[PDB]
Amino acid sequence: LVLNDLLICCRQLEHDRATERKKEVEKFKRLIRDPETIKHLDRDAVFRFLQKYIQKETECLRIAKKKMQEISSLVKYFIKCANRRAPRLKCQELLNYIMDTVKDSNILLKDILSVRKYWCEISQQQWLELFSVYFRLYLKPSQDVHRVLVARIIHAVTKGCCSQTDGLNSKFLDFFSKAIQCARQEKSSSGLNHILAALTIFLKTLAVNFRIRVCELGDEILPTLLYIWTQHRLNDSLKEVIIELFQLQIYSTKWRSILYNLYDLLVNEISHNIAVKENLIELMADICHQVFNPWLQIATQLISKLSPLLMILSQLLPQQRHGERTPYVLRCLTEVALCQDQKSDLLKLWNKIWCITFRGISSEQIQAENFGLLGAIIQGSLVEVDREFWKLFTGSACRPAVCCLTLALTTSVKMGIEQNMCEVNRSFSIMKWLLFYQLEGDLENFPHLVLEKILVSLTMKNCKAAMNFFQSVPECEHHQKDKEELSFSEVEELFLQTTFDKMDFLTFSVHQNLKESLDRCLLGLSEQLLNNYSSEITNSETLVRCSRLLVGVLGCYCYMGVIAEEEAYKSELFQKAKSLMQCAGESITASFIKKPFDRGEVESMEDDTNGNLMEVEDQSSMNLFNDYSQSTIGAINPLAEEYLAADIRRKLLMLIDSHLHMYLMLLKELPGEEYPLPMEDVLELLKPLSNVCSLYRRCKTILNHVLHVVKNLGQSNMDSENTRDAQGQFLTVIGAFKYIFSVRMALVNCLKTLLEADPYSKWAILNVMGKDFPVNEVFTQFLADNHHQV
Repeated sequence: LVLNDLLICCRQLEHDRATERKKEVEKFKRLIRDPETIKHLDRDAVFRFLQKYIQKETECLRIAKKKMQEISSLVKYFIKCANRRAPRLKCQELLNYIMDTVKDSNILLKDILSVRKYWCEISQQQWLELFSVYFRLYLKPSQDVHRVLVARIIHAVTKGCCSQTDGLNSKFLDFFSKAIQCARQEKSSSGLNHILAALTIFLKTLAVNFRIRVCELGDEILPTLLYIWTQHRLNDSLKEVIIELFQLQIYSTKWRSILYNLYDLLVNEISHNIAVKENLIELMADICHQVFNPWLQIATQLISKLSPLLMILSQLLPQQRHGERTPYVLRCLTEVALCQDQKSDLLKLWNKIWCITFRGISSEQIQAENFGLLGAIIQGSLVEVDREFWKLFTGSACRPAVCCLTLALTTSVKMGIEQNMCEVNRSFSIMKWLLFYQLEGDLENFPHLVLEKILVSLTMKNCKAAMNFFQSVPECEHHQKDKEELSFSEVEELFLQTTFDKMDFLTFSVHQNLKESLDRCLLGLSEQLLNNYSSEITNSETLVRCSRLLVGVLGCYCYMGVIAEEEAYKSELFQKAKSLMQCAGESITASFIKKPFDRGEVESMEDDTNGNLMEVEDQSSMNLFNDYSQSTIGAINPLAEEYLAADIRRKLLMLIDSHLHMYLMLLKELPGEEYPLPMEDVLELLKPLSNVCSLYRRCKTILNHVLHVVKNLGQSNMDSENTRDAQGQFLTVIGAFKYIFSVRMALVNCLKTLLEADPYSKWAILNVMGKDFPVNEVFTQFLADNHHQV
């Protein structure tokens, strides 16, 4: 029984250090079926599970003592231990894997499973986390394992994943990485750890980060052979240095302009054609990181010279157009020169927009270029791109009227539907394009239309010229495809509600206007059973159809609240059960870092299906929004994840978005799951998402508050281990009322404490709330709080 493995444990006793060469497999023989090794080692046979590993670690001591294959059996049997591993099997997976660490310098038998098995501890702890430093020091040294070299990130992930762990500026790794900054192996993976490096400015000086940018580029920027790990610092440089230099601008340059020159050099390191035209944004950013922390002429040459500079440079047009805006007129020449001159058409989009976007940039010549040279495009006035982008890119500069015809020619999103709003931006209240719009109604559906039927009334001036016409045309479009299969299924036709909310509300829209929209309601009732009954593949056309369902009341405005009113309230319960059927039915439906994250993602990585049911969960959240037609039928459904898991934890997550007494049960439902979360992952973020719904929920609430008071211990009784979501709690401490007791209607000293220790002073935020509408003693307390602040 339990001693059934004791023979394999005797075979493990005969798998012991010298005799492992024989009975390790014999120990593994009953461990092949894993009686009391995986399975009943869940019990005291965990010792045998430990023996399946620890004694397996003890197996290779004199077996592998030359006999590297005997340690491969240890590599195999400990794997086999963790392969079987119905029991915990983390015990030697800590120590022996720690005994397998950079301290074991590569026998490669230990290193394989070290980064391989990390995931749950890479999820849990690195704890130690300084071996990766030595391992990065070893990765800097002759021992190179990329997974291990990237493990310094995964250990930093293990340092970040369940455990949040940091410190020494990761210098033990950073110096190890500074040892890798010049020459080392497994570099890009060793540079995969640069995230922990990238984090270092935090709780620290980004000014210390600001000037430190100069360091590795000599063997990195100059010795450019590996670009893979290098870009990591570039943004940190761009940010913790160059945005810290943009903050120094707010407040290296030396570490900068030289590297910026080294980048201005690397600007040339970009070959161009369009294939070499890609990443110049980073340069365009670096340009925005050089200009605005006035070089435009070199680019005014570099974009005047032509893919090799220009596919780099004409694709970088946002550089000063975005990182700055309304810039100097030195390109008002390029506003001609390049207007003569792909990336240019991109720049043409980028600049013509930037031209519309520039306000205060000095010329009428750029404006003449805008008038003429864009007018030349406004003359050319045909592209899939420019006529979509670059034309509207200057199309917004106006809102030209030569398009009063092109308005009628706008029948057949970005090219088709985009300027219609800009046209609706050309008119507050020719005029016959309603048919062209009805022809657009025979054309577009397109996906762009979310505001369009709302925007329809903008130029309509409530004229009602097409009022039945394009509307029946939509009813005819509702006929245009009339089947169970209907494309642009009425979410795309739901603009009827919008135009109704436009016509009836923004100029009724729900119940009265439903007459035509009934076909749309039907066209929205069309595919409803098709997948839900099918429970078949490719049901996310409905998930795709949840986007007009993702167009809600959104509060209210002229059609804005009215649109879903004109739609969702207009048609609500009919497919609800069909979706509820789809709901409860589909209710069923660097690397060690990643699985650790996937372990942190255990809900997040869990269900890749029921996306439509997730969209139904969205639609249920939209049904939760519909609460603003059997709502409680949704609330009925809500027990589904509450019944549970992982995919259900994936599902139950949506609840954080989605009675308070009932919520108290959901709060209860969560609380079990809350505990079921070892919860050293960040889902307390999702908890804040719930906290809003909890607030939205927040008698039974007292219990729910008591239920909430549970989490009020959660890292507060931890009083540690998080330093992450605590804000949302103090945020959630707005208006509220051990770790759940003193803070109740107080939260303060914790927050006060939280201020200093955060990302340092990350917690400063909430103080508004304390004052938010404070009282005299509260002011006194807030004043008194300044002591805790002090």
